Amino acid sequence: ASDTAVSNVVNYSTDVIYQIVTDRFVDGNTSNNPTGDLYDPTHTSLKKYFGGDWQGIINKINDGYLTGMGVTAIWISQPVENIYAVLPDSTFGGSTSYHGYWARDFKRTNPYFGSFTDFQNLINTAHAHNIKVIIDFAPNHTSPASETDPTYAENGRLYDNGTLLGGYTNDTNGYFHHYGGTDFSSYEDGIYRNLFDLADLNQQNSTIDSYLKSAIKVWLDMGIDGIRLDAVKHMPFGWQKNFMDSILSYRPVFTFGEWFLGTNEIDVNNTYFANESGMSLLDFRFSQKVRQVFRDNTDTMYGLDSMIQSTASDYNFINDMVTFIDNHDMDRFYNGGSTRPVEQALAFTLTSRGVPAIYYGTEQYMTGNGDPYNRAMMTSFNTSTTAYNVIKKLAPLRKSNPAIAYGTTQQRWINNDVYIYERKFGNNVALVAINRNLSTSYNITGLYTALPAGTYTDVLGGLLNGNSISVASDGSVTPFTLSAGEVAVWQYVSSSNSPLIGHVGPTMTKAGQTITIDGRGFGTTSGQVLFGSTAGTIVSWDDTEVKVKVPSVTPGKYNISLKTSSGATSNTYNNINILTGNQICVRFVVNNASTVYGENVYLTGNVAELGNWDTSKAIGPMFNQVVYQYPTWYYDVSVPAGTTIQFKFIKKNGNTITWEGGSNHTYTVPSSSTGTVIVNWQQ
Ligand SMILES: OC[C@H]1O[C@H](O[C@H]2[C@H](O)[C@@H](O)[C@@H](O[C@H]3[C@H](O)[C@@H](O)[C@@H](O)O[C@@H]3CO)O[C@@H]2CO)[C@H](O)[C@@H](O)[C@@H]1O
Ligand SMILES: [Ca+2]
Ligand SMILES: [Ca+2]
Repeated sequence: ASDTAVSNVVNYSTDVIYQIVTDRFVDGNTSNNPTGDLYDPTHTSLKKYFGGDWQGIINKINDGYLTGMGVTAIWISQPVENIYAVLPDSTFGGSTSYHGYWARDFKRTNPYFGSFTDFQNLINTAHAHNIKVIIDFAPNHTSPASETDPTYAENGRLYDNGTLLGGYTNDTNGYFHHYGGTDFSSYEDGIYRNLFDLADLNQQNSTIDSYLKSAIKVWLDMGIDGIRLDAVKHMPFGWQKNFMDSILSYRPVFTFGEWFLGTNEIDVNNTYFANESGMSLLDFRFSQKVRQVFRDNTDTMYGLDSMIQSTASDYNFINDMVTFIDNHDMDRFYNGGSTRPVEQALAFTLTSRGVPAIYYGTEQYMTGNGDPYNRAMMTSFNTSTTAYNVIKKLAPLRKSNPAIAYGTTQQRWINNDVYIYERKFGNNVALVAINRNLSTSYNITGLYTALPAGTYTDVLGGLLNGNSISVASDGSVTPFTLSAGEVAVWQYVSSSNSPLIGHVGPTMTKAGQTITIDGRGFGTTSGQVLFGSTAGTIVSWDDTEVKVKVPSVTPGKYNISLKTSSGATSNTYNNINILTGNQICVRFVVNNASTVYGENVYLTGNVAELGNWDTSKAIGPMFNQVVYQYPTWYYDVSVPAGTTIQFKFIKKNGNTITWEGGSNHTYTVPSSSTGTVIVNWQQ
């Protein structure tokens, strides 16, 4: 099998995701439509059900709309059962669960979308057409509730395959967080507090932890090829890391979370998450910058490049970052005026690092500022749009040009309006020229490239006013004019490659598991995969793909390297996280840990999951507000189940490290349910 295989659910670098808002796409079956207040046949009441269903998607697949576009994957709304109540709205006079973000039963389907049967047809049909199916998943909450008024909505009631677990009011079981609502003041504030009025789930609760894990297996069993975790910014890192392990242990599938970042916003917690959570993230830094440059004009091409560079240093796995120019939460990219800007944003995105995602209707020039104006019904299905063709032409490149899929990014020419970058993966190359100026042409001189000597034509076929170029023996390019709004794409696909690792998934494993190595020039005869210096067991060997079983090495981060049967050594793919064992979520609590100003408390310990006594990699700074109040600190950490750990807390400020006194604390991590440890600061 090849990395481009639809069966390659662990890699998305060569794919193109098409984000669909189920209800607003296509009503393939009217018989399943809602009745009364819920439904709106007219499609004018933006907060009501329109009738979009899985059958409608199936139709768009079978009819060639999506396929003809070059889309290799689809990301649909949460398939789980939603509340049935019609919330009050002043503007739209009615607010429903049309979006599927108000869960009611994570073990059942949304009757309006279809049945498990209709879901299967979707999965199957999609697969038969070589399209991967991604689903939205929001384990952070249920629905909008009011502790005071159990008469509001459905009180955020949670069901387990029909049987009620509990509501928001009278939550004797402690399934929810009754800490009020978040104001985004702090990281901890937005975790243990309500996201708006949504009933916050207490994943620390054994029942909830188990429920959520089993709930996901239901869908994994349905044949899904990916998951989009909702509000990963509103749940504890520890629990999420532990949740990921359960998924990857059951059946690995590409997973990416939603960590909202504003304009010019950079969050260290966000970076750490993407680097340790065991899941990928939506590239908000990318998305927000692209809009600044191509849409709102609040930054230059210089800002775009710096984003490309800073991004590449922060993220350990940039090839996994899910890019995009807009979404159901943002104002539609197209905001009137010229359509050139969108196309340039699409082309840039399609040829840039990571995994591109396209919001439904982008190719239709759909407009709409703010929710729910940005969630209008599918306008038209015209395949003539310049935007529709852009995707059609560029999408496939991700499969044909490994440089576009896993290659690096390097600037070759840049001014305030012009950006000429180059994607390189060995000998394979891709050169893209963009001129944001819709009225100014530029004379390009002094340009150099890795493109072999010769004459290159535009892959876009002049679609965006692009043309051909000539590269000299010294990689120099003949001076040319970059007309206004021009977009050109030149490439060179090598005929022969050396061992080159482009991708590795998953990035979070355990000894005995199987990882998939994607790249080029591995050979047809089995070679050797090494986790540092320790060789693994080959499960399958191909020129572009290698499946290997993780060796029983010391749990920790490892660097992957390949070795063809001919002795040729590949490049290394670093920071593969090898855990100690099955993860479990344990809450650490330490009392009487008073500190000075600017001093925080951290957790260090016996295992890799605990940093292995490395104070620089200590867990924290620990929390001290919501659940527990200072001087008592706490934190949700993922640890190896059934393991006896030795730990100790420390205080860190910036230039000082105060360890806890006495002997190390000892604890045996549970095997099933979640756990909690409470200790007192040793002097
Ligand atoms: O040869 C010395 C010089 O070479 C390298 O410079 C290259 C730039 O890195 C590259 O950006 C490009 O420069 C263009 C600028 O992007 C643009 O602002 C405008 O000024 O046109 C320039 C083209 O001349 O090309 C040059 C090479 O031609 C290298 O990076 C430098 O450190 C070094 O000084
Ligand atoms: Ca319908
Ligand atoms: Ca939460």
